[PDB]
Amino acid sequence: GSIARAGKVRNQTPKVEKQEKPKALTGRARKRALYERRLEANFRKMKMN
RNA sequence: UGGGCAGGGCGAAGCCCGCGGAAACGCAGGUGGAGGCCCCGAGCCGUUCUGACGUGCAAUUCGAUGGCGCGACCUGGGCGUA
RNA sequence: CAAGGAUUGGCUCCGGGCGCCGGAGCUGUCGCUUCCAAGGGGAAUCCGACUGUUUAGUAAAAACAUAGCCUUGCGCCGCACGC
RNA sequence: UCUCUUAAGGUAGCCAAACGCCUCGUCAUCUAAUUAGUGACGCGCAUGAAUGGAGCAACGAGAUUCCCACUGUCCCUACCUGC
RNA sequence: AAGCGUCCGCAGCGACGCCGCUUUUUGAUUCUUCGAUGUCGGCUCUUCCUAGCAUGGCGUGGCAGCGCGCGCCAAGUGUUGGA
RNA sequence: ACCAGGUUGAUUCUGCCUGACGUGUGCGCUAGUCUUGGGGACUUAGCCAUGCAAGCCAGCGAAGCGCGGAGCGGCGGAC
RNA sequence: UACCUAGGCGACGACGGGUGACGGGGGGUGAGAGCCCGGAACCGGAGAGGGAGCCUGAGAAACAGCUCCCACGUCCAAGGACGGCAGCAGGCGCGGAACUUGCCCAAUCCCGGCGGGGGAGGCAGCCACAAGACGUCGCACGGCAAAGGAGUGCGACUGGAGGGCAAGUCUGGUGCCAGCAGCCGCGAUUCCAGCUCCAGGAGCGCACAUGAGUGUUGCUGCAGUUAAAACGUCCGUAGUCGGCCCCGCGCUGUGAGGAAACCGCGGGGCCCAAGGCGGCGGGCAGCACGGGAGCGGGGGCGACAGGAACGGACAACGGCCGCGGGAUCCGGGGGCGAGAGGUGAAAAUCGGGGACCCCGCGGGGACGGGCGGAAGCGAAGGCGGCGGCCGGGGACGUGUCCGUUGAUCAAGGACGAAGGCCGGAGGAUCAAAGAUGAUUAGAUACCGUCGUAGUUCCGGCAGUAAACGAUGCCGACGGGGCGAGGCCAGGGGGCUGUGUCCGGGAGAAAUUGGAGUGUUUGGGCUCUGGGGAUAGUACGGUCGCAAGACAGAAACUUAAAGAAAUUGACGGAAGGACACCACAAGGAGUGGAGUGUGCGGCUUAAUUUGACUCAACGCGGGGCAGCUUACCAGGGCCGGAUGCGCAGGGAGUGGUGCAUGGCCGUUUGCAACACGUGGGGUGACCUGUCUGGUUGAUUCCGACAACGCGUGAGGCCUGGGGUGCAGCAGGCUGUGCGACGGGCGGCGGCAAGCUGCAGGAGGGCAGGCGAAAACAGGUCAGUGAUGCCCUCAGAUGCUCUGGGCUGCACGCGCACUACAAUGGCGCGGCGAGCGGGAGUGCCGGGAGGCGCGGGCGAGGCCGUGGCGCAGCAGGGAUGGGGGCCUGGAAGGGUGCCCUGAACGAGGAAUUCCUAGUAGCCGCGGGUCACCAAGCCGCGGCGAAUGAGUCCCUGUUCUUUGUACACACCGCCCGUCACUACCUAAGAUGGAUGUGCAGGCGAGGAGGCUGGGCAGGCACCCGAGCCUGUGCAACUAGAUAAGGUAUAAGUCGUAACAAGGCUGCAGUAGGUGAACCUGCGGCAGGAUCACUA
Ligand SMILES: [Mg+2]
Ligand SMILES: [Mg+2]
Ligand SMILES: [Mg+2]
Ligand SMILES: [Mg+2]
Ligand SMILES: [Mg+2]
Ligand SMILES: [Mg+2]
Ligand SMILES: [Mg+2]
Ligand SMILES: [Mg+2]
Ligand SMILES: [Mg+2]
Ligand SMILES: [Mg+2]
Ligand SMILES: [Mg+2]
Ligand SMILES: [Mg+2]
Ligand SMILES: [Mg+2]
Ligand SMILES: [Mg+2]
Ligand SMILES: [Mg+2]
Ligand SMILES: [Mg+2]
Ligand SMILES: [Mg+2]
Ligand SMILES: [Mg+2]
Ligand SMILES: [Mg+2]
Ligand SMILES: [Mg+2]
Ligand SMILES: [Mg+2]
Ligand SMILES: [Mg+2]
Ligand SMILES: [Mg+2]
Ligand SMILES: [Mg+2]
Ligand SMILES: [Mg+2]
Ligand SMILES: [Mg+2]
Ligand SMILES: [Mg+2]
Ligand SMILES: [Mg+2]
Ligand SMILES: [Mg+2]
Repeated sequence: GSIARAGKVRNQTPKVEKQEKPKALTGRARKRALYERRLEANFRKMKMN
C-alpha cells in the first residue's frame, strides 16, 4: 500500500515555527523600503538575495 | 392421330410523349402484354380433420378443409415394351 | 394484398372523357363486399433453390425430378454444340 | 519449443445443428415459471467442403418457436335444429 | 449403543454390526400365454391400502409463547392451477 | 503592428504544445475606508408554505347616526 | 370553398436536419482585416405548469379572466372545494453558480374626473461580483419618508524563488519514496518547512470559456518536389474568369431621413478619479442628387487566343488482316554409350527401357533479342519483327476560312498497368496456392525441383499503383553553353518538342527555367493539407458478381512525429593502408600428466579483501608460522583530547574509486590534436588538417581557398658497438670524432622517397620521455591526501595470545619438472656476465658448526666409464625414519636413507616469437630472520623461417549508406499473455423528444331549435387519449473484434547497413507472428557511368 507511504512521509516533516514578527511595512512604505536598496547598488546586475 | 381446360390480378421487353441533360443518358405518364408469375372456375388431386363410414354407399367411398388448375398437364383411339 | 388505415346501403341530383367514373345532397334505430362469395397477420429457425413428381389402398416429405455445375467413354454413332 | 507416428493428419467454414454420448452442456434472450425456440460458446462421443461446405432472396398443404388478433381448445358447460 | 447433542448414550439423532418386512423399483428365473391376453404416457372415471400429507383426538420434547421435532389412535373427508 | 520555452550530439526548418495579455463565469485564500454599479440568465420555462403585488371614481346615492358610504353605474386591470 | 390550368422552388444551396438560437441597439478582443459574444438597462417579439377554446372589451385568444383536458399539489364533515411566485421577498430542489419573508410612496412615474393605490419604483440590508478613489471608539451637527452613511465637530495577504520568468546552487527533513511541476523538468537550487528574497498588492491565485498570440484558417495573408497536402488521365455543364479598336448599369462623392443608452471627441476642480451633466460626431451596398472614368448594346479587327482548311513531311499512335522470326517446351526418328540435372555444397529427378549431348522432322502456345538511346509517339495507362487496310495525331508552312467561338472546373461521362473476377477459347514458358529436396536452433521463407490458379486471346466487370516529375491546368515575362527530334529557311536562322551543364533568382536545405518574377505579399480556375497517433479504420451512403472501391470521422490517447543537412559511430558496403594482442613460412609451446602459485566454488569460528574480455586470475612489488593482517575465538589497554553527564574533536585496512586528489593502466605496440587570420555555408560545421605519391609518423613531396603556426612525430636523452686525444691504474673515465641515408645503379621526378651494391665497426640496435581527448578502468587496503555516511567503551580503536589468509568432491589462469639414448648417472679437463664485501683454518658423511678474517664465479661443454629402450640408473610425485638451520614459536628451508605415483608426446582449442632473437641453460638482484618453481636483470649455447600478404583476427583511412547518437550489446515491428479505458459490431431490447396519418373524443363561439337561463341537432375550432409510422437523439446486452495505455513477460527479428533475400506501395494468395510469395510498377537504390 503506497498510501501508507503518503501520510508518514508527510509526518516526516519537522515543524520549525515562525520567528518573532518584525511587522512588515506595507504599501508605498515598502516600495520605498525596497527603493533604498535599489539606490545602494548603482543601476545594474544586482544580487538581490 | 384426335380432344379438353372460367374469370380476374401483377405488368417484362419493345414503343409513344413529356420533363431534365453538353453528352452519355436519367426520371415521369401512357402503351404493350412477357412469365414452368399470382388468386381462382369447370375439372383434377388427396393436406388436414388422424371427420363420416369402418359385416360400409364403397374389397378406399363420402363430407368439410386444402392443393393444383394452358401444363414437365389431362384425355379417347391406334401402336410399341411381357 | 407486406404491415396498417379509411370507405362501401337506399334515394335524388350534378359533372365527365358516359358499358363507366367522380362529386354533392337527402335518408335508416350506425347500417351497407347487409345473402352469397371472399387472404388472418407479424418476428424468426431448420430443410429443399424454384414450378413440378411420388409410395392406386397408413408416408406428398427434407425424398425424387430439375436447371446449373462437374467427371467419364466414344471419330465404326443419331457424328462431339453429338450420343 | 521438443518428440512419436501417417498416404495425408480436418484447411476455409459451420455447430449441443435433422449431425453432441455425457446433456435438460454453459452463457444470454424469451417466460411468473421453458428438458422447448433463438443468439452465442466449441478439445466437435462421431461437423466439414460436388460422399459437396457455407448461404435463405423467392418459393413450400414440409419441420419448429414466439407475438398480435381470434375463438367452446379449455374454465364449464348449457340451449336449439335436422337426421 | 461407539459417538453426537452446552453437562447429558437414548429430547432428537446414531456409527460399526445384526434381524426382519414389502412387492409400489430392477433383476433372477422361464411356470402360464406365440392357431396373438393390443405394447408407453395422458385424458376420463370409480374403488382400495396405510408405511398418516392435511383435517380430529392425544402423548412427548433440548415444549415460555409463536413455531418446530418425535411418537400414538384413526383410512371419514381431502390432496390443486401451470412453464 | 513583439515573442519566449519545448523534437537534435549539435544545426536549419516544418510543426504543434506551452508560457506571456485582455475579457466573464465559478472556486480558493485574504481583507481597512468611501462612492458607484451589479447580482437564481446558463443546470430545473423545476416545485412552491405564508404575506403582498391593480385598483379607482365626481353619475345614483341605501343602511347606519345632514353626515355617511353600500351596491349599481363608470374607468383601468391588454400598461 | 367551388370549378379549372400545371405549375412553384433548387448547387446564386431549395428541401430536410441541427442549434445547451429570442433578435437588435450593442459588448469583448485585436494596429487592422477579422474572430467571438449579446441572459442581462433601451427597443421589438414570445410566454405565464403543458394545451386548446372563449367571454367581456376600443384593444386579450388575457391567464394575480373564464371553460375544459393533461401532468403535479392541497382542503373536506367524503356530499364537494381548490392551487398555479418565468410579479416581490422567502423556502426546497437543482447545480460550479447567484441576496432581506427589511422600510416607504419621499424621489421617478403610472391607473383613477381629486383625497387613493402601486413588492412598478426608490431607500437600506447581503455579497471583494465589478469599476473608482484612499489607509495600515462616543456626543452635538448634518442629511434622510423614516433610519443609516457622506460632511463638520470634539475626545497584509496572495503566489513564487531550475529555465520560460523577477527572485536562494542558505537551513532542517525527505532519498526515484513522498511529492512537485501549464511546457521543459527535479528527486534536492524544483519535494515539505524555516528564513530571506521576488511579483502584484486590499487584493491575489486557480479552473473553464473566448480573443490575441497564429500568415496554425490565411480577403488582406499561408502551405501542397522531399516536412501534412495536386485527385491516374481526358472530356465536361452549372459556377467562376475572360482578346483588341470604336441611354442603361455597376462603382463612387455629397446630402436627406435615421431614438436614447452606448462609443469616439470635447468640455467640465463631483476634494481627485470612475462620474454626473451639457456640446459634437459616427452608424445604413435602402432613398435623392452629382460624377470626366469602367461595363453593356452595335460595328471594325483577326490575338505568338481558339476552331476549321490546306501543303509537303513526320510518327514503337490505335484497330484489324496477312506474312514471318528464332528461342523455351513436348512428341518422334537416328547417332553416341554413362551419366545428366541442379547447387555455396548436395539432395530430390531422369538415366542400358539408351538419358544428357548431336542432327533432322513435327506440334503448340507465348514472345519480338541485337539495333534500342536520358531517341520517337500517345491524354494518361501505354506503345518496338514485316507488309497492307481503316482510323487518328501533333509540330511546321501559308495573304486559306470562321471571328472570340475561350480558360478552368462541382455534377456527370469516357479511358485506365499489374493482380483480380465472370463467360468462352487456349495452355509453351514462368508461376501465387499446394507439394516436395535442402538450409536452419527453428524456416510455414530465402535456394533446388514440381505444380494449380494465373500468365495468353475474345466479350465484359473491376477501377487500383511509388498510376511519380512524389511537382494540377491555362497564361505573361525571364541568362549563357552543349546535345542525337520534327518542320521551315538557306545568313553558327526561325518555330516547336526534348534532355543536359553553368549562373541568376528562389529555398530550411537537398536542390531548382520554375520549386523564378512573394512581406516590394493580388493573372485566372480547380483540388488538397492544418501536430502525432487513432486511421485511410468505423458508421451511414453510392458503386461492384465478389475482392473491394469512392468518400470519410469520432471517443480514448500523445509532446512530439516529421523534413533537409552536419559531425560522429556503425555496416554480414566497396576500395585502401598496416601489425608476429594478425596471418602466412617457421621455431618452441600451452591446454594432457604431477607439482608450485593465483582465481572461483564449496567448506569453515574464520577460510579478510580488491580486481573478472584484451585492460581480473606468480597482480595488489600479496614468497602470510607471530607481526604483516583487514578475518575468527578470546584477554588486556583507552592516543574517550578539549568547553560548562553533555558538547565536540580525534581515531577506524569500516563503507563509497559511481563523491575525490594524486598516481597508474588502457585507447598506444597509436598518429593524432589545435590555434591565429581568411574563405564556403543562414547554420551546425567544412576548408586549413588534401586528389595522388611517400613515411613507423597529419613524415614529407606536391596539387591546392587557403596562409602562417603549435603540440605530438622527429629533433631529443641513456646504454651499446669503432677510434682521436687526454688523465690514471676481469683496467678505469673524461673529451671528442664517426652515419647523414651520404655515395653509386635502377624506379619516381620540382619530387618526397623506395630499392640493390660498394665503402664501413655500424645502414629499421635496446631503452627513455611520450600530444589532445576520453574510461563512471583500478587504487579510500601507500598516505599526517580526503568529502560524506557509519562506529567509538561490551569499540568497527590499539595491543597480546591462538587460529585462519596455506581449509578441498570440483572448475580455471600462469609457470615448474618431465615423459628419457640429441638421454641419465660417475669421475677428469675447460669454464660467463650482471653483480665487484668474503673468504679462510678446524670439526663433520652431508646439511651444518666453530675460530680468525680486505674480499667471489654457473649450468654446461669436452674427454671418459657404467646403464642400455626397459615405466628402466627416465620421471621424482607421495610417504616413513633420522640429522640440522632460522625463529620466541615450524606447516618454512636444508641434508641423509628409504618408499618410486601419474606421465610412453598430450582432445577441442590457444599463446609467444624475425638474430645473438626464439628456445635451451644457469646466475645475480628486489621481496628476505628463514624461504622462488615468481619477478626484474644478466650472460652461456644458439637456431628455424618470411624479407611477405590482408586470407583469419584486429586498428585505421577514403568513398558510400544509415530510421543509430547510451551510438549495432543500437534502433525497432508484430503476434501471444495480464490489467485498464474507449469506440464500432452484436440475438434481444429499453426509454425520450418531435412530426405525420387514423380512431375515440372533453369543452366551446356562432347557427338551427327548444318545458326559450334547461335540453336537443348539424357545422366549426379542438385539447386529451389510443394505434400505426417517419425523423432526431440516448441506452442495456451474452458474445466478439479493434484501438490506446500498462511493469514490460514470452516468441521471434520484418525494417534501419547490400539490416544480412535491396526497400517500398499496389494486387492476389498463404503463414503463429512480424511477414512471405507471385505479377506489374517505383527509386524514396546498393547504378546519375560503356557496339559513344
Ligand atoms: Mg402458376
Ligand atoms: Mg391456389
Ligand atoms: Mg398421384
Ligand atoms: Mg392490408
Ligand atoms: Mg415478410
Ligand atoms: Mg421443394
Ligand atoms: Mg399412400
Ligand atoms: Mg450449385
Ligand atoms: Mg476447424
Ligand atoms: Mg433451452
Ligand atoms: Mg411454449
Ligand atoms: Mg474435396
Ligand atoms: Mg457429411
Ligand atoms: Mg410444390
Ligand atoms: Mg384378441
Ligand atoms: Mg382383452
Ligand atoms: Mg432556446
Ligand atoms: Mg438580448
Ligand atoms: Mg508529403
Ligand atoms: Mg534416341
Ligand atoms: Mg488488366
Ligand atoms: Mg488478368
Ligand atoms: Mg477465365
Ligand atoms: Mg517449374
Ligand atoms: Mg461501410
Ligand atoms: Mg534524414
Ligand atoms: Mg593477531
Ligand atoms: Mg611475488
Ligand atoms: Mg532485407
